[PDB]
Amino acid sequence: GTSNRDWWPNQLDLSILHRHSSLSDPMGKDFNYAQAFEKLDLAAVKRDLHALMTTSQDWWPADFGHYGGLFIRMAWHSAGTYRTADGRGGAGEGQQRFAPLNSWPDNANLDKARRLLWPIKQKYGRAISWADLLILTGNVALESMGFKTFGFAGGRADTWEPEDVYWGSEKIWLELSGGPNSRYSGDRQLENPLAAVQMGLIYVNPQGPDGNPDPVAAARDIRDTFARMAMNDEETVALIAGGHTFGKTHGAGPASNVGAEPEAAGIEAQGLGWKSAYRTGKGADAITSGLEVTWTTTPTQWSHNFFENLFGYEWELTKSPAGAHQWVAKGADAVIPDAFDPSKKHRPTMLTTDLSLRFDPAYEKISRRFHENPEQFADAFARAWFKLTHRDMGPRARYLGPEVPAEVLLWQDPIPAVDHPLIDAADAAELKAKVLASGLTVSQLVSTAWAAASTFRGSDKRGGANGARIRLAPQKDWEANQPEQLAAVLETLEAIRTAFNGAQRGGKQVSLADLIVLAGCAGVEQAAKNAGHAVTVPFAPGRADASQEQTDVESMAVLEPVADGFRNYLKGKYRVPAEVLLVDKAQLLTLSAPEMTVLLGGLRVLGANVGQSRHGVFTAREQALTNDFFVNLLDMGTEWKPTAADADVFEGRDRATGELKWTGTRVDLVFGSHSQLRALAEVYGSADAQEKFVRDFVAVWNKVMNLDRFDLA
Amino acid sequence: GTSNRDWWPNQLDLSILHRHSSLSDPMGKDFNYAQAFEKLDLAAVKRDLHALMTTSQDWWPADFGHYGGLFIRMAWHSAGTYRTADGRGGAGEGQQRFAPLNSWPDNANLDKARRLLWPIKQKYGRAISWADLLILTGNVALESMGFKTFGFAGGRADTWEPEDVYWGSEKIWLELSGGPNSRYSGDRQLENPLAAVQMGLIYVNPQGPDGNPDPVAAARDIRDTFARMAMNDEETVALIAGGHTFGKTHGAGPASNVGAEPEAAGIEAQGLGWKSAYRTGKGADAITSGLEVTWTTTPTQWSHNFFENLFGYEWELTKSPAGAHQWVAKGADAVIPDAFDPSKKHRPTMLTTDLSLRFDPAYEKISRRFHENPEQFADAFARAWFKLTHRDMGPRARYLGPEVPAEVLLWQDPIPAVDHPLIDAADAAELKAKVLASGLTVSQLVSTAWAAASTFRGSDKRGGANGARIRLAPQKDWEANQPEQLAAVLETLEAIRTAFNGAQRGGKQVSLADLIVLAGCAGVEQAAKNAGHAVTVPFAPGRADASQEQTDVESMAVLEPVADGFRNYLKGKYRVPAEVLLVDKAQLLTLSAPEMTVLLGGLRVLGANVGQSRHGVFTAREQALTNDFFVNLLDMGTEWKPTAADADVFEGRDRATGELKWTGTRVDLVFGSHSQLRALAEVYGSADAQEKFVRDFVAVWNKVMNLDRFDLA
Ligand code: HEM
Ligand code: HEM
Ligand SMILES: [Cl-]
Ligand SMILES: [Cl-]
Ligand code: NA
Ligand code: NA
Repeated sequence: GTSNRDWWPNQLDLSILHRHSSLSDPMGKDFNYAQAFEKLDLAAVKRDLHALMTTSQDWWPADFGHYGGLFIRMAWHSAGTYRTADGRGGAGEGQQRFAPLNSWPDNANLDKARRLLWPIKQKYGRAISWADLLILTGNVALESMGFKTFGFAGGRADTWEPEDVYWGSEKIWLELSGGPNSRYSGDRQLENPLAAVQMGLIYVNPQGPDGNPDPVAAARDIRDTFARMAMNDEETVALIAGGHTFGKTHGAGPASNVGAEPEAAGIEAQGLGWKSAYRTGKGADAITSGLEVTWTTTPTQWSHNFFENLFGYEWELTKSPAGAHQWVAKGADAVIPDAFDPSKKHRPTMLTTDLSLRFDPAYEKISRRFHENPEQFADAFARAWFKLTHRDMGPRARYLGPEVPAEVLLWQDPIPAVDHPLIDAADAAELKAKVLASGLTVSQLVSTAWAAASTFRGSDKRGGANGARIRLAPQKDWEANQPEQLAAVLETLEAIRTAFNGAQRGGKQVSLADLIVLAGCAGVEQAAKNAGHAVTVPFAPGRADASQEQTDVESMAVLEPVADGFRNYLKGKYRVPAEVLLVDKAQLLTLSAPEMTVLLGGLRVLGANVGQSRHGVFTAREQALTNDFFVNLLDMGTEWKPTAADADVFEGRDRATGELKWTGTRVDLVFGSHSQLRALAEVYGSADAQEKFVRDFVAVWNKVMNLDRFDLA
Repeated sequence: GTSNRDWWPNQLDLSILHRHSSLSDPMGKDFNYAQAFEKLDLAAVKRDLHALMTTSQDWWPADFGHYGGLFIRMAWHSAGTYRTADGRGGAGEGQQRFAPLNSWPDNANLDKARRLLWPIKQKYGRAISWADLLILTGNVALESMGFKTFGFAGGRADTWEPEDVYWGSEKIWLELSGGPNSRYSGDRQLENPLAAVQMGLIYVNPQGPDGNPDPVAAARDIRDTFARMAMNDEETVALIAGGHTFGKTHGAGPASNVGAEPEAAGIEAQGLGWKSAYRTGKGADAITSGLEVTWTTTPTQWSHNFFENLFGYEWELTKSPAGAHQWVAKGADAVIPDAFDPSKKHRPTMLTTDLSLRFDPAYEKISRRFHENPEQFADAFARAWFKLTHRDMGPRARYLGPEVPAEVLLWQDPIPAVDHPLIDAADAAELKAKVLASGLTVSQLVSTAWAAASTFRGSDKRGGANGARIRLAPQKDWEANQPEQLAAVLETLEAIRTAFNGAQRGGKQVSLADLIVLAGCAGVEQAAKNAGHAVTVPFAPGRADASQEQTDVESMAVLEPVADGFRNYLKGKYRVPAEVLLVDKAQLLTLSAPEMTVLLGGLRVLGANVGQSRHGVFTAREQALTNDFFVNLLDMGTEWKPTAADADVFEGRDRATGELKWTGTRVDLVFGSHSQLRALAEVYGSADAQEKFVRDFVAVWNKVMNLDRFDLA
C-alpha cells in the first residue's frame, strides 16, 4: 500500500510526538510503576535470579553450567546504546525487547537471554519492569560470581513501543565505512549523534576498524565511541576488562549457518531468531558473533586473570572457525576450560579490541595499574558498571528500592537536599510582585526562565531548571542564553532573593532556582494582564541550587541548545532543515504537536527570541499574551517570499499593496505550511480561541517548568 | 534515517490502531463537538456562505463572478472518496485537508476553495468543523444558484491527522492500468476495496478508460466505481448531470505549466499548491484538470440545459488547449458564456464521461426520462446529493441541527423509534436468569452476541447490534455467523422474549436486539462464575428491532466478515496475511492494540471460534473466563511448527516429550511473535493479571456491544 512517506519522503514527520499514547499502553491511566516496584520483594527476585544462573534450559544450554556471562552481556548491551549527544538509547526504557534493537546483529542470541527471564517476569508481573529486570539480572550475575556491585536502583518504567531514534542512514546491516551513507567523514570523524562505528553494533567492531585487526587503530574507535557514551579512559578500561573477566564468545562454525534475526523470523519462532543450522545450533555449537574466545581460566568467577593473561603472554593473530580475526597466546599451556567438555582445555585467546587495552599507550598505563592493583580494578569496574546502567535514569529522586548507593556522584548532576521550610502561596505572590516592581520586563523574565528550564531532555532526563545551573559554567556563557542579558537578570533576581531571605523567620528561604522559575511565572502573568486577562500561573517550590564544584562542565556541554526553534535560534548552518530540529527539540521536551504549537506561538509574542529578532513576532503588542501569532500567520492577506539574501528567511508582504508586514524563518512558517501543523494553528487562530490559547499556554509553560521535578512525582 | 519499516517491510503495522490519540488532538479530553455545533447559529453561517459566493478574491478569481461551481466540486470530492467495501473515505472526517487527499491530482485547486473558507471557519471556530463546513458550503452553493436541497445534518467532528487507508499500490500518480501494481486484472476487474480507476482519481478518468475517449466503455467504469460508492444507475445519472449543470472545467494551457502539489510545494506557498506559470496562473488562465468544458448556458444557475445540450446536439471529438480529449457540439452556435470576458461566447462542450449518460443504453433511458421530466431529475439529484454527502455519517441519531430531513431513507439502515418503557435492572436480572435456565451455553451466548455486535465499523458507522439484523436476510445466512447454530439460539431467545413481553404491564417490552446483547452479557457472567469470579457486565437497554423492509440486503453485503480473527475465521484464501486482516478488523471496531489483545484471548477461551475449532483454545477449561490463552501461548515449554498439510496452521508440542498440546493459526500465534503484541500478551499472562484480564475483558466486551449506541452518546 503506497503511503504519505512514499509520496512525500521529505515532508516533516510528527508521529514521533505522539508515540507512547494511552492507546498503546496496556496498563490503566492511573498505574504507577514506582508504587508497584516499592512493594516488590526485591530480595526474593534476586534469589530467583541467583538460582536461574545455574539452571540450564536445553533449548539454549548454559556455558560452563552458568548463564552469568550471557546476562552481563545482555545488561551491558541494554545500557550500551546510550549516546550523550541526545541522551537517546540506554537501558532506561527496556527498548532491547522492541525493534530494531531486538534484532541488531550485536544483540544476537540476547533473545535467548530475555526468554530465560520470562518465568521470573511472569511471577512478579507489573511489580518489576523488563527495563529494571535486565539490569537487575546483570547485577545478580556479577554477584553470583563473586563480584561486589556498587548498588542498584529500580524505577525504569516499561514502554510499549519502539522509540524513534536515528541510528544512522545505512541500508545494509554492518556496512563498512565509506559507503553512500557513510557515518564517517574527514579523518575518521563519526557523525553526531551516533556513537557506534557500524549500523547494528553497540560500540566498535571486535575484529578492528572495518575488520582490520590492528589493536592500536581499534583503540581510537573505542575511545571515540566510549566518549560518546559518557565514559572516559579509566571507565572504558575498567568496563571492557571487567566484562571480559566472564564468559566467552560464540563462533563454532561459519556464519552462513545463522538464519533470520527475530523481526524477520517465521511466526513459529515465537519471537526468537538466529536459528543456526550448524550442528546442534546451540551450546557447544553456538554461533553469535563468529569469534571463539574464552578470556579466563575461571569464566564463572570474578578474578584478575584477564589482565594476568593480557600482560603475561605474547599474542599472535589467528582465525576462529567462522573465519574471524582474533588472537592466541601460542606459548601458553592449555589452561582455559571448555564450556561443555570437561576433558578439553584451550589456550588463552583475546579480541583485537582487548589487545587495545595493552597496546594503546594511554590504555596501557591504566591497564597496568589495574593489573598490579586488582582492588583498584574492582572498584573502578563497580563504579563504571553502576554509571553505565543508571546513566539515563535521571535525577536521584527517581531511584527506587533498598540498594541505592548513598554516595552522590558528580555525573548525576546532583541537587543538594532542601533542609528548610518552603515559600507558600502568599510568599510566591509577594515575590512575583517584587520581581515585576524591579523593572525586569516580560521578555527578560520569560527568556530567562525558558533558558533555565528548556535544557531538560526526556531521553536521559538530564537538564531542567532544578539546580540553578544557568548561573554557572558553562550554561551562563552559552550563546543561546544571551550571556550579558542573562547576567543582568540574574543580578537583579539575586538581589531580590537576598532581601527576601534576610527578612524571614524560622529558616524559610527561597532558592535562586525557584526564583528564576517564579519570575518567569510572573512574566507570563504580566503578559496576560497586558492583554487584558487576569491569570495565575501555577508554581511549585522546592528546587535547590547546585554549586560549581557539583557541576561537571564537560558533561554539561552536550546539553547546549545549538538549535532552539522556540527561541528562533540556530547556532550555525546545518544540513537538517530547522523545522526538523524543532520537532526533535519538542520530542526531547516531551511535548505533543499541539503543545509545541501553542508554546511557540506564545513565546514569539512574549519576546523570547534570541537577540530580540523580529522573526516570527507577528504582533503589534509584543509582551502581551495573545494568539496574534496564529491570526497573523494565517491571514491570506499576506504573501510570503524567501529573501534574496537568505533563502531561509521570508518576507510577508500585504498582497494588495506590497507593503512589508513581517519577517519569519522556516520554524515560523512551517505552521502555515505543514498540513497537520496548520490545522493546529487554525484552532488557536480562531475567533473563539483567546481563552483556550491562554489556558493551553499556561499549562504547557508550567509543564516545561516542572519537567525535572521528580521530587513531586 | 533508516526505520523499522525499511529493515522489515513486511512486519505487521500496529500504528494504525493508535491514530487519533489524545496526544495529537488539540481539543481538551472533554470537548464535545455535538454540543458545540448545537449551539452554532447555522443560519448566520449560511448567510456568510451566501455572501462568500460572489466575493471574488484576486489570488483565485471566481468564474462568472460566482464560486458555486468550485464549491460543489469541492463538496462532491470530499464525499467522493467513499468506498462501500470498507466504509473508509467519505466526507465525514474532513480528510480532504490532510495528506494524501489534499494533494491528489483530482483535488487540484480545491486547496484554493478550502482557503476561501478560512475566514468563515475562523469566525465560528470550534462550533463548525471543517468536515461539516465543506458539505454545508456545497449545499449553500446549490441553494445560491437556485437549487433546493433535501436538507443537511451537522455532526462530522474534525480529525487531526491522516487516516491510514489503502488507496492502491501504484507508485506513480495516475498510473494507467496493467502496470506492476495494477489495480485491474482480468476483464477490467477492479481490486477490492478500491473504488477509483487510477491512483489520485475520485472515480473515473474524464477522458475515458485509461485515457481512451470511448463514452460506452467509460460508462462501464462509471457504473462500477459509483456502485462501489453505494450509488445505483438512477442516482449516478442524477449526480453527474446535476453537478455538471454548474460551473466549468479548467484547461487553458499545457499541464506542464502547473507546479508542485501542496505536500511537495515550498514553505512559502503556505499550504497551497499547483502554482501555474501559464499567463496569470488563475482565473481565465486556470489549469486544473486540463479539460476546457462549460456545460450550460447559465453556469451559475440551476437549469434543464445539461440534458437539452446532451441530446440536442451531435458530438465531435476534439482536444482542449492542454491536449486532453473532450467533445464539441457539431454545428452549434456560440451560446455558452465565457467565465471572464462578456464579449466571448463558446460552443457547447462535454466530457467523454458526460456522453456516457447518452450512449450507454441503460443510462440513456434514465437521462431521457430526466430530460422529459425535469422535476423528476431535480428530486433525484436532491436525494442523491444528500445521500452522497451523508452516506458515512452513521445512524440518524448522529444527525444534528435544524435542517435534518424528517424522511427516513432505506440507505440509512434505519432503526424504529422506541415508543415504550425500557427494561430496568430487575428485569435484566430476571431475563439473564431465564437465558441461563434455557440451556443455552456460554459459547452459544457469547458467539451470538459477538456476531450481532461486531458488524459495526467506525469508518462509516454502519453495522452493530442495534436493529437485530442478525435475524434477517442476509446476516442470518452469513457463514461466519454459523446459520444453523444461530437459528436455534434465536428461536430460544425469541421464545424468552415473547414470554417476558406477554407478562408485562403498561407497555413495557424488551426488543430482540437488546435481548441478544443481554444474553451475551449473561454468558460472559456465567463464564466468570465458571472461573470462580463474581463479575457484573454492564448492559444498556434501548435497541429496537428493524424490519426486513428496513434492511437493504444488497447494501448489507458489504458488511459480511470474510475475515474475523476474533472468531478465527477466514472465508477463503487472501493474499493479505491473516494477522494483517485481524489488525484491519480491530481498526474498524475502533480497538487499540491492548483492547484487541484482551478481547481475542478472552473470546478464544469462551468458545467464540466458528465451527467450534480448537485453534487457539489454549485452555483446559473452555467456557471459563480466564487468562489461560496468554499464560499458555507464552509457555516456552511448548514448541511450535507449521503443519505439513497447511503452512498456516501450527502445532504446539511439549518440547521435551513431543506430545501434542495445542493447535493454532497465524492469528493466534502472532501474539507470541510480533514484539509489540507479545509485550501486551505478557502483561495479561503474568501471575498478577487474572483480575486485570477479567476487568479489561468486560470493558472491551461492553465497548463492542455499545459501538452503534449513538442514542446514548
Ligand atoms: C570495546 C568494547 C567491547 C567489544 C568490542 C566487545 C565485544 C564482544 C563480543 C564480540 C562478544 C562475543 C559475543 C558472542 O559471540 O557471544 C562479547 C562478549 C561479552 N562481552 Fe564484550 N565487548 C565490549 C565491551 C563489553 C563491556 C563493556 C562488557 C560489560 C561490562 C562486556 C561484557 C561481555 C560479556 C560478559 C561477554 C560474554 C558473553 C557470554 O558469556 O555469553 N563487553 N563482547
Ligand atoms: C463520472 C463522474 C465525474 C467525472 C469524471 C467528473 C469530472 C470532472 C472534471 C474533469 C471537472 C473539471 C475540474 C477542473 O478542471 O476544474 C469537473 C468539474 C465539476 N464537477 Fe464533475 N465529474 C464527475 C462527477 C461529478 C459529480 C457527481 C458532481 C456533483 C454532484 C460534480 C460536480 C462538478 C462541478 C460542479 C464541477 C465544476 C467545478 C467548477 O466550476 O470549478 N461532478 N468534473
Ligand atoms: Cl531511545
Ligand atoms: Cl478515511
Ligand atoms: Na535514553
Ligand atoms: Na469513512
